[PDB]
Amino acid sequence: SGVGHSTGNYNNRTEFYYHGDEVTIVCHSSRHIHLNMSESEEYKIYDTDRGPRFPTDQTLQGRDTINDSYHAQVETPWFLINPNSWGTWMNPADFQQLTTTCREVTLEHLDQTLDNIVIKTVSKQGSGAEETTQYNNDLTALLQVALDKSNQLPWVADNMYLDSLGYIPWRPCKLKQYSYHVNFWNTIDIISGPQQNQWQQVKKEIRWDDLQFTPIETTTEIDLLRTGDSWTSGPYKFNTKPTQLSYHWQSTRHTGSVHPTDPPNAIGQQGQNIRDINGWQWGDRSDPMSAATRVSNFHIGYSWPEWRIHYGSGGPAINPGAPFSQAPWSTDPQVRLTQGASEKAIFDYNHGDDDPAHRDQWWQNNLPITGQTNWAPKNAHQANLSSNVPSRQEFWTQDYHNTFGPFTAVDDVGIQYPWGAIWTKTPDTTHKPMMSAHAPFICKDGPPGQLLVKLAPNYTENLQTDGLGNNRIVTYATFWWTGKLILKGKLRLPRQFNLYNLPGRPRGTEAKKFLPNEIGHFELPFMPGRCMPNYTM
Amino acid sequence: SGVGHSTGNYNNRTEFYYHGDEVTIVCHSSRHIHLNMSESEEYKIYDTDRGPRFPTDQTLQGRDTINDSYHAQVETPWFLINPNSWGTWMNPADFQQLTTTCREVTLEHLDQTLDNIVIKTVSKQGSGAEETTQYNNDLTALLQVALDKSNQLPWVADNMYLDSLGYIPWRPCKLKQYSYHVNFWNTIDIISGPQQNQWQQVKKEIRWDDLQFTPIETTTEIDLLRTGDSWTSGPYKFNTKPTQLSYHWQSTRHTGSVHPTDPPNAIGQQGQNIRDINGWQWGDRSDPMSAATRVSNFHIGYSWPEWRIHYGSGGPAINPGAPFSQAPWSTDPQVRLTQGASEKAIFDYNHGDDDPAHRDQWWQNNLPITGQTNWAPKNAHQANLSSNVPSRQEFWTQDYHNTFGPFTAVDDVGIQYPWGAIWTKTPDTTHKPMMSAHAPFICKDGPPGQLLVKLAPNYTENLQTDGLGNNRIVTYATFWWTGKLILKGKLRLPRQFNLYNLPGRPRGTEAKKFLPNEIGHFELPFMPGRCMPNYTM
Amino acid sequence: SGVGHSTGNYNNRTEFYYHGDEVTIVCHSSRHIHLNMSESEEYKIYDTDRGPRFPTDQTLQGRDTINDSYHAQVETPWFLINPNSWGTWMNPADFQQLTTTCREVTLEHLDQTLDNIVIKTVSKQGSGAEETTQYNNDLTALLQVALDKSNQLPWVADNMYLDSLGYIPWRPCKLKQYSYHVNFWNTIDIISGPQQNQWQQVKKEIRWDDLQFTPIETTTEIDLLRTGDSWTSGPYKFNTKPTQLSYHWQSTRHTGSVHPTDPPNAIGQQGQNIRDINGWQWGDRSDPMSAATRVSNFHIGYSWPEWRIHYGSGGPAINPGAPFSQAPWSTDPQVRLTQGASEKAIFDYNHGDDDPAHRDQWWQNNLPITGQTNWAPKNAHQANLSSNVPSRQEFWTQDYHNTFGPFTAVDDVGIQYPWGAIWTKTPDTTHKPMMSAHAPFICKDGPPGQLLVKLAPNYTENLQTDGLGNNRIVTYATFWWTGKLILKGKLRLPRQFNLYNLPGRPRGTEAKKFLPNEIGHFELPFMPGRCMPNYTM
Repeated sequence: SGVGHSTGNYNNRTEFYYHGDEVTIVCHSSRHIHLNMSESEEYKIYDTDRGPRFPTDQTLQGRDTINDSYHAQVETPWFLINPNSWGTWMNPADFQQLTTTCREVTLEHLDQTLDNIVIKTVSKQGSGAEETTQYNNDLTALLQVALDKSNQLPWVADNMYLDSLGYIPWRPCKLKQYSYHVNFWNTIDIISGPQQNQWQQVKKEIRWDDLQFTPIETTTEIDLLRTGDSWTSGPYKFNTKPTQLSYHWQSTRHTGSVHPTDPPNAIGQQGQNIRDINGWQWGDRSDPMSAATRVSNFHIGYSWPEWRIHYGSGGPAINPGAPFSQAPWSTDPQVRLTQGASEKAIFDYNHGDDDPAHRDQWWQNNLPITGQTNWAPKNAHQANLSSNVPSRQEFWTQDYHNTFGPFTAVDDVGIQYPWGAIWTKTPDTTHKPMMSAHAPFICKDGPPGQLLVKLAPNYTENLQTDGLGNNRIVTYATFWWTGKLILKGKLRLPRQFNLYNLPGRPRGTEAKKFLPNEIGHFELPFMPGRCMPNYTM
Repeated sequence: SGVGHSTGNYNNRTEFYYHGDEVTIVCHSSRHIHLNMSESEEYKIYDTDRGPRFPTDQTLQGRDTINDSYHAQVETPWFLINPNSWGTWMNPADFQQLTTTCREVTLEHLDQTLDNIVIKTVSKQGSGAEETTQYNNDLTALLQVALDKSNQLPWVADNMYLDSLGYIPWRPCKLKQYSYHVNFWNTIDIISGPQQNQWQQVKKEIRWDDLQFTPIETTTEIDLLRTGDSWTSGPYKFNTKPTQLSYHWQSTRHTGSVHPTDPPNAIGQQGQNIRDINGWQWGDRSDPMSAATRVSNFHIGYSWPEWRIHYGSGGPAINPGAPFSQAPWSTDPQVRLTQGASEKAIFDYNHGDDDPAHRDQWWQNNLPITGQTNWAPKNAHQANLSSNVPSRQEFWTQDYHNTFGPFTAVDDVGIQYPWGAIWTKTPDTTHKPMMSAHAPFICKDGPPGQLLVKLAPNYTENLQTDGLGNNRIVTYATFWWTGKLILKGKLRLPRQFNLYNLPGRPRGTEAKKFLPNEIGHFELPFMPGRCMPNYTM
Repeated sequence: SGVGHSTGNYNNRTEFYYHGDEVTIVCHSSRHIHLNMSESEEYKIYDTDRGPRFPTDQTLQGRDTINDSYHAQVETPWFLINPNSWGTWMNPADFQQLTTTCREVTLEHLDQTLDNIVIKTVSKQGSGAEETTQYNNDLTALLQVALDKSNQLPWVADNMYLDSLGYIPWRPCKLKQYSYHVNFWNTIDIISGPQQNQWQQVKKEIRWDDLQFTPIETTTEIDLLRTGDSWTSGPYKFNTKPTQLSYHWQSTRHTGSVHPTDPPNAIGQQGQNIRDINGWQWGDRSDPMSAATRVSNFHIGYSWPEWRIHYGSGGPAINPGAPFSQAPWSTDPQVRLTQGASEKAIFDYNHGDDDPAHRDQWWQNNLPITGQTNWAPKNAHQANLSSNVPSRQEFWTQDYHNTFGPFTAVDDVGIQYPWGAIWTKTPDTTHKPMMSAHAPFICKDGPPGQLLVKLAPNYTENLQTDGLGNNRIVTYATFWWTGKLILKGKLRLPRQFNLYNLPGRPRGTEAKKFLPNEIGHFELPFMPGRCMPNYTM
């Protein structure tokens, strides 16, 4: 190109192609990215404060230790571009088209580019209120671009902390610095002290002798780009497995053969369960034949120590448990039952909040997903199962056992449209996780490479080793990210006689939200991604 | 054919073909099926009573809520033919041949037909004790036949409720109507009230806005058959995995290298465990070297909250646990220990009971399967494992934890000959069950399609919309189902020097049972299907 | 075939095929039809009573003369099978699939058959309460089948009077006799008498000298069918034009360039219309430049003498006017404004009512269709249009003029799912109608031929010319109609950023309707067929 030729165009429109039972979705996305000169040109390793609302005393007996943010990390001068959110890609009407017409979807491949690089230096004349800023584009300045296609850098592209390209095509995007954890010990003893009601710090430190420090420079090759230059990543092919776009309402009581019933006679009458019937029960039960004790081949859902806080080497964390809905147990609407492994997105103006300077939030309670719902305290167990009822003993109620086992069938959450991550890195361990607690797609052979960008340091006349920022000219860049990810769906067709409830906005919400304001402010709606019902087995 | 030509024959004999280490079993089965005019020509959706022996009060503190039969369902006018039981296929001597000569077996493919359709209308003349019935075959009447080969209907072909073609070749079979569950909430709180000793209904209702209604007519294509007509399903090919025809007696103490022992000298003496030996223990143990604390690679069996009652969206159900034998713990014969995930078949005259008007029962306690036996209260855990014994603390006994994990190896029940189901539908969920609590074969790609039959309604002169059965002529049909399923076994050969105990009748039983009576009444014997012992590892 | 072979099968399932922007919908439908012996074997010509609720006096000044049912007709012994309703074809979930995924649809071709003919004679023995009916199938009896593929018979297949094959696949259908109007004069003078407030009959008579009588026998060839016989119509190809599956919200004030506006500043402020602007107005207006008087190229909608009663040769009728919504004018919900050329379906158990012995009704007020809404009394006209406002004179308000003209653009109603007709006969006149007030498809070259059926008369031993029904044996038939119509849609894709409101049940309704009952009773929902919004110009 040159100084005066643009190196790319803008395509943010998505494509649907229906042939047979297959549906190809080509999602185009384009962003205008504002980049600033790095705060420091150096890599920094440091630990942090314990975080806000962490206990300084034992008044709460240490139940507040779940508010630990403590950690250690390497501060990279680079910046991360991840398009790892749904909604960086599709608009609300495009995701509605996806989930109405597709029963499941996969990731096919990903492309992305960077072009129309503009680097400006900001100069100031005069002083005081007479100070005048001038923005001069530096035509010979460089932008540094690193993509690790070999996945040799630590992966932090999880959309957690919602650091991702924004969801609204016409607004500018602003990157966050690339940073990763180093080895540290944070171990908190909540059993400490007499009566074992006190919490105590055991070890909180950076672990230096075991630590790993990998810079971007010695790891991946870096492209240096002027104004007339562009960058393409090349094709990336996913290998994942499809995600279900439907939700399952069947429990193990909704599942198999139906208990023999005598039909009702008139419009007010109910069916009657037949008393003497033949079939397979579990224990010695031969007379009750309760549909409850009917033997089945599998079991849908499992119990857990809901809100399991694992106090590990790095600190307390949550061990999630299975997703489901508390709607069958809900009763009072005011009380909010979080126990279905619910999640909550806290988001901002670029990520689909209408208000600048304040953040909005969405608690996904997973209401459509029932039949998987297992509240651990509601369960029980008996010593024996037979024609006799056990006594006060022989019967236990509130336990909180993990009942995951070889016979259980569960679901995952699925796509969570605006704020949910798309793919995920697979942990490199002897036993790889069977499924993911958040991201619908697990990458079997390496996640899409991380695109890291940096402005090359632009130095003044004098260069002093003692100097940091006083030594470089104040600089910023704006450029354009474009990307294309392609999806493969499977055509959804009616499986029932009656009308479906088709995808749409969340229940209590209206449509004046989600539409631009007099100032241009609007939100993106939550789209479940498991949308319409389907049979399990 | 025509009115006066028969459209098929009767083949109920089974074939064994031995070539090399492979053995092909071709099971032929033929049934004479009696069908009646549907009670109603319409689809009905209704819920039921809570069931017999369900509590109307809190006297039992709500431990009787396991007797819940409540549910909701769509009443289809159609009728189900499922040959999904073992024993619809093989007679007792044919299944003995299978389990003596085969170490494992698979399902190969299934064929089935319907032919020799006979439809009669029953007319009555006179009134009172002079009333005379006449049975006239209606040559132009139709039989409706629907097979869903695409598995688009809810699957209820689980042989639970023993609704399946009968086990005795020369007796007539009688179908049950096809029915499936709809979406309903049944949630029972057994923690309710002060002291948390009371039970309460939370939500019991049909869930209408989320409900799915699929008729047979809008789903699958229906064949209309006269007398001279027949129906073949076409070939169905299973893809499953083999089932083990042997039982495993080895626990993790029966498994690996043997503790070093000094042999006995004379006929009364025992071996002595050598005191100072070298090897891998678990904790700091270096001196005891108890075979108990020898490290092993795996563990055989797992604990569970035996008789786990999961109170889910549809109601309470049992979360099974692993099958095993209580025989090592049995002691007193009178007490019946159900905790090995035992099952009980309640069956009737056509399904292998000798007495009409009464039902017999068989409690399968799984006695041969040991080494998998884990009674959860009998276990323990310690804080540390070392050359020292822990104190009163540091040692816990009755826990009921699920100990299934990454190192565990377990079995399933296997074939349960007369009353057990053969195959099963795989639940459509993110995590598919690792194995099945009952049916020995899991269908990876769709279960054999369900054959639904119906008599077309035969109407009188006048047709009134207000009329139901007063509008159609009283009609019934008899026809002949034939089917062929083929099995692939692997030849069993002696692995030991000493004599085996070969398959036969259950222990306490005699042979005057299982043989016809002066009236022709007899039972079919339970055949374990895991019959002879084998080594695990 | 023969007596004992069935001549066809049952396929009621619908198919969707998506390739590119084209979508083929193959609708299969199958009905079980109950036919009775004709009331008379002869053609009858007669006139009727004036009808219920017609005035016998002048108390209402003759405004009740709109309740005239009077007419004359030829009574044919034959019976009509018309599948001319939407909903004879698709179920609610299949029509939802159509209107979500298609922006417009055409009719492609139609096939239909008749098979599995069963003819029974009913005999009675004894007398009194001892009387015994016997139903004997007469194997040599005939069914008469006439299809006029040349459209030489009068066409009465308009689904008006909802005489059409039923909407529920599993219920029996019952035909109505074929009948058509003859030439009669009915002329009512509502101007009669002094003060012109009285109504009077002018001429009410059958017009015999001009009358036309066409039997089925001398017109079309008739097929005679035994039990082992079937009938296929052959292919019929439609030539029609597509119907729009979207509704238009734009009026002529929603349409073109927008009035110049000064945008709002903060969240509560509104835009301000700019005062001095340049553009094309209508009259001498140069200063006001009201968006109202902006010249436009076309005009959307037209006024009418709403509820125009044309007193013609055959009697009073309604001259419809354009369809639109009264929702912008609605205000009070209790008052029901009918003036948008609304329609009302009155239907019964087979046609989608849940209650037998009572009828339900649906008033289609066409609420989504706005921008076409022209209430004639709300309009006005002025003498001159200029910078001056006219006086009390020069301005007229309540007029009721027909404002249809050369510049107007209007819509039609579109598909009305359960009860609406599909196609229509084109009147043979010098000026053919531009569009249709009800049926979405006008047949340019002949409507699908009318299928007329009749049982051949089955006579007793003696045949007397004086005898009518006393001469023929009491007979009825049941048989099976199958048909296939194929549609061509155009793929609907998102035209907007925000979420659509997707097709579903009518607003105030719940889903416990539309789903089967404990007795099996349910309704079919109204599906608009103009479902989602779209831009006009």
